[PDB]
Amino acid sequence: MNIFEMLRIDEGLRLKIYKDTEGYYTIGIGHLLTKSPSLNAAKSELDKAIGRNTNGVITKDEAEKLFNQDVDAAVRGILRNAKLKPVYDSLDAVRRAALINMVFQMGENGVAGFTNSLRMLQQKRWDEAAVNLAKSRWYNQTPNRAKRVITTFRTGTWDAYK
Ligand SMILES: [Cl-]
Ligand SMILES: [Cl-]
Repeated sequence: MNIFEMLRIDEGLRLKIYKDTEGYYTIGIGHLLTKSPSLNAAKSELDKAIGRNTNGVITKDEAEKLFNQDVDAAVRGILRNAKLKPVYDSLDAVRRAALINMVFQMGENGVAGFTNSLRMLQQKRWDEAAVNLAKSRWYNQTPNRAKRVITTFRTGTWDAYK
């Protein structure tokens, strides 16, 4: 198991524009297109992202390409972030995957806001961190996925994904 397989399990793969859990236009492996309600604003972003007229449909390869960019950007955003970098540096390899997963789902700003949990993670207070991470809109809105990520932080193994 690695970050790619992990996020592939959490996000799924869809080759046609769809609506995410929040109701936003997305495609592929969790690639957010726009927060705008317009399907046309979505098709426009989609074509700009792929470099071809897609008519809202892409191939597996195209989807994986987007996914490769998104993970890369997630990591790089963590490394450039003053609040995130120190947490990431402190973690072991599995727990690092858990943080990258939160960032991919919610963006750097979103994660950087989990001040208290971040502090607990850095201090390696696993059980306490898991408890605080659960008191969030995140956990309430997508409980199955949140539980998987939280378990990864608590244990430091890939159990929840096996
Ligand atoms: Cl893009
Ligand atoms: Cl869920």
